[PDB]
Amino acid sequence: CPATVLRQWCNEFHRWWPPLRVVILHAIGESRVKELIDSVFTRGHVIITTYVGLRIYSKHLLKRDWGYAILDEGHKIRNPNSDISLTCKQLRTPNRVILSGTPIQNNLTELWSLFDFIFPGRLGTLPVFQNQFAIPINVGNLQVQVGYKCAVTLKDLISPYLLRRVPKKSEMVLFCKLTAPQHALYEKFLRSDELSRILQGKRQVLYGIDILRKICNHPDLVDVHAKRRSKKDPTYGSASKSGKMQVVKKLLELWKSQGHKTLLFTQTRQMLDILESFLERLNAKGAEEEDFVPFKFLRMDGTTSIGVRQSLVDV
DNA sequence: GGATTACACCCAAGACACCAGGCACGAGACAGCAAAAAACAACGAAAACGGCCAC
Repeated sequence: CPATVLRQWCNEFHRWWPPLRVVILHAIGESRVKELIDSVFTRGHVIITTYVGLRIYSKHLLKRDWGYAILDEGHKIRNPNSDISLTCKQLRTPNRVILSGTPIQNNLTELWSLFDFIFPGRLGTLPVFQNQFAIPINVGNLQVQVGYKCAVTLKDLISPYLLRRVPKKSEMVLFCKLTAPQHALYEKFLRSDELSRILQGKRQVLYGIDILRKICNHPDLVDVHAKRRSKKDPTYGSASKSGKMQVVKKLLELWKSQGHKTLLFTQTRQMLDILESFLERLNAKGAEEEDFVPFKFLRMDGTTSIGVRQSLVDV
């Protein structure tokens, strides 16, 4: 189980079934873990492990036989060929159960790799799994019917191996335009040597679409002095240059006076600096004048500690 | 019988090819102030964030 539910997983054991003994894979539940191993198979009933902690004591875990196997992680297995398979699929037990309602999110290769852990391959090998129906599903008449049967065969083959069970919502998508300073920086980066250099193969496209998203968030994020002016230059953020501040200012102020607890969502902690300078400036403007209320934001990320979590989640 | 009549035997001029060496090509192989100094372009990038374990 993840490290965010470690105590939780021991808790239901304690409350529902006290007769079941339990031992987490930590300093308690290099010799000390070996005395822990002493009578962890006869006396010990259930062993708990964080899915980072197996490769801390795997020397004396993967060796002996095991019974029932539970893994509460269906998005940290995904596709094959990773440390996942290295420390997981070497377990010695038919009983293999995964607890996750989102196993399929990227591709059917993840499906094959997840089916491998539970069953020894009722479908076939990875080359077999691919050559069977990988391309036909993607491309697809000339595809549908043969593809229809080749897919329903898979559905009947794996269906008795994974269970499936399922106010209102408004999805308004606004299509804003690139500003003129944005279009200039877009064309400048558009016609440059680095893009072709990435395309031919010396680099990866992952570093050329991260920088063209770096300009869409706002112009001032493709600067070389990003860290040098992120939190010590009160002009780094700015407004109306991003092409989205106006549909941010208007949309957030339509709820600020309306009193609607709203969620602002990003992906980068670097753009958090800009949206945080922006909202501090909004706070300054509101506080200087009257008939208003402080914006009162907060930012949470991996920089903070695991202890904080729920607290802010609650506040 | 023995010498004219004929035919064999060889040897000398002859030729073609042989043996080698020249002669020309043929392309490698060069190989081209020294000392001093300054300008002077080009040699030339893994993003970013999280979930951890160990501080």
